[PDB]
Formats: sequence, C-alpha cells, structure tokens
Amino acid sequence: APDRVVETYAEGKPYDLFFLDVAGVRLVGRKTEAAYPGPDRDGLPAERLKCALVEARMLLGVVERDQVAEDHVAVFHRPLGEAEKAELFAAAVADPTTDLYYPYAQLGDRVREVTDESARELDHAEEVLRDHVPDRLAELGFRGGVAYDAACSTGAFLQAVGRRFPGTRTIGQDLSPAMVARARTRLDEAHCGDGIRPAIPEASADLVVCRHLNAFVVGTGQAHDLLAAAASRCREGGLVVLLGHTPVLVSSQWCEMSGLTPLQRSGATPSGHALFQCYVLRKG
Amino acid sequence: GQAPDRVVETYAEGKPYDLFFLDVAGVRLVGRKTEAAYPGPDGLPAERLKCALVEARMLLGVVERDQVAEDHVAVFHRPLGEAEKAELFAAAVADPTTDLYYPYAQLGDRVREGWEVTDESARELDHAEEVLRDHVPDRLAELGFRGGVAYDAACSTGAFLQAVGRRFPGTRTIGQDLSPAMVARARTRLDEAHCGDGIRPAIPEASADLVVCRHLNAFVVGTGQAHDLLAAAASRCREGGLVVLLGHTPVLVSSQWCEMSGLTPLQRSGATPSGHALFQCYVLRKG
Ligand SMILES: Nc1ncnc2c1ncn2[C@@H]1O[C@H](CS)[C@@H](O)[C@H]1O
Ligand SMILES: Nc1ncnc2c1ncn2[C@@H]1O[C@H](CS)[C@@H](O)[C@H]1O
Repeated sequence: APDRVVETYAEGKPYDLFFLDVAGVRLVGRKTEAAYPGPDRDGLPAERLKCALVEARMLLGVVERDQVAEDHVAVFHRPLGEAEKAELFAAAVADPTTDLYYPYAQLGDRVREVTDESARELDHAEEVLRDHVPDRLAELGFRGGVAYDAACSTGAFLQAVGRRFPGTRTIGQDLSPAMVARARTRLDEAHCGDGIRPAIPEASADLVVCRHLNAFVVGTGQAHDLLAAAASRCREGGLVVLLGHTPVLVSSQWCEMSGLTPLQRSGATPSGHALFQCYVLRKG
Repeated sequence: GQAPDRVVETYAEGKPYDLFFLDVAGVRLVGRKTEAAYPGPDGLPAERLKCALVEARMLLGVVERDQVAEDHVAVFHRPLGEAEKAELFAAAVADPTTDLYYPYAQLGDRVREGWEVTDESARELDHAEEVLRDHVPDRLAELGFRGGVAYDAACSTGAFLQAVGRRFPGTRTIGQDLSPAMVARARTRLDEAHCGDGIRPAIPEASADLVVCRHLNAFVVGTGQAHDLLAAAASRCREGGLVVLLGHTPVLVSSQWCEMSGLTPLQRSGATPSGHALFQCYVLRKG
C-alpha cells in the first residue's frame, strides 16, 4: 500500500523534495542535513550541513504519483527499505547520467550579505564540488582554453578549474562588487555586472559555469533567461556546467531543447555516500 | 531515445485540468483533452463534446519530467507517433486497472471562477453521462455487486442511479444532492431523494452496499473538500461494499489516496464498447 509525503506552502519546504530517476524508476526523498564533506569516520562523525548533497538515507520510496494542490504538494509513493534505498542509490552513484532534480523548488512562500564569513561559508559548502568538477571535466574531454563563470562568487571554483587545466584563461563575473574584489585575486579577469549582461563576447568561452540558476537566488523565468545568457557565451562544442548549493531551477530536458546535450546530470562523492546536482552539457 | 518536447498550460488563461496522464505498461503518458467523439466513434461523423472521454489522438508523448512553476505547469515528454499512441491506448483499454488522472486539475484560475434547473439543462447532464450510464451497471455486475442499498451522494437528476437500480432489481436506490432542483427530479426516479450537503450524509453510517460519487471533481468542489466528501461518502459504504468515483470533469482524488483510506481499487478507468475512448471510473472495494 502506498504512502504520502506532504510539503505545505505556508511553512513547509517543497524545495526539499528531490526526485531520483534511477533505471527508469523514480524515487522520492526529503533532503535533510547531509554528512559534509564526507561520511562519518570510525571514531570521528562528520558534521551535518544543508547543502547540495543527498544520501540514500534521505530517500523515501518509489514515486507512484503526485498531486500539486492549492496550499501544499503531495507525493504518493511506495516506501523503500533501508537496504533497497542504499542499493538503488548506489546504482545512481554508478551512473552520472542519473537525474537528481527538485520539481517543486519554485513552489511555496519560503522561496518568496557578502562578508568575510559569508564568503567562507559558501566556499566551504562548495568544497565537495570543487573537488569533483575539474577532474570530471578532464574525463569528459575538456582540454582548457577560456573558462567563463557567470556568477563567480569568490572565484575559488573557477580558480580550481584553472589549476586543473594550466593555461586556461579564467574569466569571472559577479553582480556583487565585494565578490569581484575577492575574485580578482584568484582569476585572470573578474567583472562586476549581472549575468544577464555577460561581460565577454558570445561563443568565446570553452567552459561556462552557472551556479546562480538556483532556488533562493533567482526565479524560474530569470533562471531560464540567465541560462540562455551564459550559454550564449559558450562556443559550439564547448561545455556548460550547471550546479549549485541550492536546487537548480532548470531541467536537463529544457537544456536539451536549448541545444545543450547533457553529458552527465549528477555527481557523487569519492566515497559514494552522497549525490549532488552537476549538469555537464555540450553546446551544439 | 527521443529529444524531449514540452507541453505548457498557464494558470491565468490555460487549462491545466486538460492535461491527463495515462499510467499504462509501467510508464506515464501525457495528453491534452480535446473534444471527443461522443457518444461513440464515427460512415457518419459523431458529434464532438468536451467530456470525460479521451482518445488516442489526444496523447502527446512519454512523460520524462514535469515542472510546476509560479504561473504555469510544464510537462517534458518524448512525442509519440500516431500509430504508437493507438498501440499504447489499446493496451490501456485492455486493462481497466490503468490509472487515467489529471494531476494539475486543481491548479489554475479557471477552476476557481441559480435556483432553477430547466428541462433542457437536465437533458444536457444526462447526455454527458450517457457513455457512463451504459457502462457502470454492466461493469458492476462483473465485479461481484449483488445488490442491497445503493447510495448516490450527488445524484443530480437521478438517472444514473436509476440505471443501477434496473440492472439489479430489488436494490433500494437512495439519492442525495445539494441542489433542491436536482432532488425534485431525482425523486421521480429513485426510491428516495434527500436534499443536503453530502458532508452530512442522509443515510446510516456504514450501511450501503454501493456508494457513487460524481461530485469529487474539478469545477464542482475544491481539493480538500473532495477528500472530506470522499471520507463522508465512503463512511456510508459497508465493509466489503463498493465505492464508485467518476465525473464529467477530472476527479480530484487520487487512487493512491483511496488505497490509503482502505478503498482497494478494482478498476480505475473504463472504455467505450468501441474501445475508441477512455474515461475515469474508479471502482473501490471497502475493507
Ligand atoms: N544575476 C546574477 N548575475 C551574476 N551573479 C549573480 C547573480 N545572482 C547572484 N549572483 C552571484 O552568485 C553568487 C552565489 S549566490 C553570489 O556571489 C551572487 O553575487
Ligand atoms: N457538496 C455537495 N454535496 C452533495 N451534492 C453536491 C455537492 N456539490 C455538488 N453537488 C451536486 O453534484 C452534482 C455534480 S454534476 C450536481 O448535481 C450538484 O448539485
């Protein structure tokens, strides 16, 4: 018999309901505090953090049907055992094409600050991801060139990419001038301005990074406009990378309709204990 | 293996309630309801009518993912060929357990926007339910229904419950409807007809052999109201009895919620004898 998971709009968090499309089977989970950056060691337990990471223990069951109503979102599912959760979660870790998405990230009222500690906070929450992406870009054929970060933040991420591919020109852009001030110490080039006004000519970058198309940063319409803005900077055959601390607001299906063929959709921690969103797309 | 497509319905002017899902062969298909060939298929062309009927031509593709946004709902899907739709639609016709539902029926503005019922208006409703009247009584016989007390919580003109009372003679037909103009017409068709909100059922608790609900649907009630009314109507059904959910407009209660409430679905959709059309027809056994 099926079960129902609910997130109300007034005080619930619809953006915490994630879907995992594994092996033609859709699973539903509720994101909680994840073990960050790695799993609990033998004698030292890992710290918890609300971040991009999902783990098997946050899975709920096998999605049968949803019902989006006036004041809440409901997902009907058949519950999964703890061992069944881990095995299906492992199959998603073994397949980076697995989509991890949050279909209700723009529902509810909850979705409706640059300091020295605030820059350190987001840099820490993106660590498990700075460790993953540059190596994974090498395995996907990235050879270097011009790397464009449309919302570079401190610039630590794009700098990590430029370290992995020596000779890559790192060009950052951020809306916050406090962000740009820091990013100029880590990047060859950092511009102050909204991503909707890109600072580089079109089709001039071999890698475009988008970390701002996400819940609590932009709305749905804006995220799709900024996606078309950042991707217009990518040359043909180049790579577009979408990820984020908070749920990405664009689907990989929309990217495919935009001519951005997904090469991978999610990534896992080296231990395999967690999954996160990591869309790597090839512009056609 | 097909690059996706997108079907959109806006809340302000679109019709999200017209997007239907077909859960056939362990996969979800998406379609948009248009005017169906009613009551039967076409060498004379049948009349077209917005009703409970969906046809294979109304399918769009295989659901990949949806995105319920602030001002619209989108469904990403791989489009199906016309021959492919009929093949999958025929497999749904051949399995009345196929769930046909409208998961966005309670979203949008159109579903948010008198004393007299004329003779022609009563004719209008009975005609829209004719395919449904021809099907359920014969289908309820094949599912073990032997008779007793048949309670219709929103009997409307009463013609539907009268059809049931004819397939199973000796059954006491109890009607109820919010509208007093409905009750007056249903009194001429049923053993008794009561005026009142189905949230206050006019029939003893846990005493009916069959409960019919045509009011748990879009444009009739809200979502929370539909669930409260379902609880009230099913509460009149005796253990082991049958509860039937159906509607001219999309049914607002999920089959999964019926199973959570002790109502085991024996079938979820029905098909015209021609097999050309499908419609929602939940038959639930109470435990
Ligand atoms: N529309 C936009 N264009 C460029 N950068 C943006 C942005 N919206 C947010 N950001 C930038 O993205 C970073 C992570 S939230 C943050 O440093 C913010 O300044
Ligand atoms: N809350 C309610 N209780 C009983 N009947 C209701 C109702 N809401 C609508 N109805 C009745 O159901 C029928 C739907 S086509 C219609 O004849 C209306 O009078």
